[PDB]
Amino acid sequence: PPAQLSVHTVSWNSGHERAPTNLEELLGLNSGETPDVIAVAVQGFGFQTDKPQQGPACVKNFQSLLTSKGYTKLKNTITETMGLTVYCLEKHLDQNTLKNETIIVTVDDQKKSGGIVTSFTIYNKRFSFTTSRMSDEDVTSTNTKYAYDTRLDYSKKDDPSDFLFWIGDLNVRVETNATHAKSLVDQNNIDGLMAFDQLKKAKEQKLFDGWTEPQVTFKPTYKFKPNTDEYDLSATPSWTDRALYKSGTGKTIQPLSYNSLTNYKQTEHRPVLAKFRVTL
Ligand code: HEM
Repeated sequence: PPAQLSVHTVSWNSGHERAPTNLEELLGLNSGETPDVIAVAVQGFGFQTDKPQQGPACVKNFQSLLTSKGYTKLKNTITETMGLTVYCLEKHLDQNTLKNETIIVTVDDQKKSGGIVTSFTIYNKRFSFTTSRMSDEDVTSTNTKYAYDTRLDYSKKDDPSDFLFWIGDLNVRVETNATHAKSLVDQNNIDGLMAFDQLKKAKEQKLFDGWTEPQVTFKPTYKFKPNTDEYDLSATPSWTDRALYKSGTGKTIQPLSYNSLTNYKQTEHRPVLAKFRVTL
């Protein structure tokens, strides 16, 4: 059983947009890396019903690229507003010990907000992947708009997972006006603008407790005029898709990279790719 493993995560608030064509870039495979685990999270509208009938393409295209690479799909879970998919190199799996499990948490009577958690064990180490979705107007267990619920947090289990990732649009925004935010973006003062981001506020309120975000060096990933690099300044530019990590058991999780994928411009938000190396 190996000393270390690699994990790629991508999330995208993709809205009504269909999965793209070039998936290699999306999953961070385009420079020949072969991560041990890949998780893909989306937030948007109408995945479950699938009225555009786009389900069949995703499967076809994702399964085509990933199977030839040695990946097994551990689980795809979709709701009306969220999607989470977890892949693992076939070579790591032992059916007797994997304990592959997913819960869905739902906070409203329309089941539009909440989250999804997918967990599995390899080499007697337990991974958990969460995505979540909250609306600004929602009444909530935290009485905030942030997409946290303690049920989705497997570091607050009696037996906390070894490696935990939370990916998606956490409904955390930049709390200042658009003029000032756009000035900071133009100056490339990413840390200056992050000073106004709400993740720290969420944490002062004991949400995402002990969860770390890798250092952010990219400009806000929202809100863009589609197919441009131009901010739509009807909203204050913000970091919407995020990746957070923790360990419940003192295991080292080292971010290698954390980047928006500005090549994917087809919508208002840009997908975010994180790569980690975890020590078992
Ligand atoms: C960038 C946007 C999207 C991404 C990245 C994405 C990603 C994924 C992934 C990774 C899977 C699992 C593929 C596999 O089987 O290995 C999946 C499945 C699926 N997607 Fe999406 N998706 C997107 C948009 C949508 C949209 C707009 C819809 C329709 C409302 C949709 C409907 C579905 C359905 C129905 C499945 C599962 C179908 C089945 O299991 O038979 N997706 N998607």
